[PDB]
Amino acid sequence: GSSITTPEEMIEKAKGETAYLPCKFTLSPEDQGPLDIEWLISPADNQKVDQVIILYSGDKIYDDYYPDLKGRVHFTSNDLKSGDASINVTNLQLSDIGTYQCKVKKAPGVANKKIHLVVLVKPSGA
Repeated sequence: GSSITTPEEMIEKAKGETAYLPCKFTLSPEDQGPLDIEWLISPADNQKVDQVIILYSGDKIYDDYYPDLKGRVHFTSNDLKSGDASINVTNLQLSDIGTYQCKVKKAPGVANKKIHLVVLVKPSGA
């Protein structure tokens, strides 16, 4: 019933650099529910596991408003209503490491895909 491109994913970027996370949800006359996007992160290095950091609901893109990863996990899509729910992480870092879950909620089709953020070693940057 649902349709999502690149579900399970792994992204590796240099610390301090922005890590792009692509999410493309399919559109259909059926998807009459409000457009929604969600991102959970589980830091392998940190004690944290599965926590909300960036979301997009009610036309409000949440990332900077969200304490978790505020100011970084920014949707590169300036027109998410086009099916693009992608968010990139600004100013990467070692603690940013951790599995990411991209879930686009749009009735009657909830989209969910995996994105693992891996940070390569490089100068501070953060």
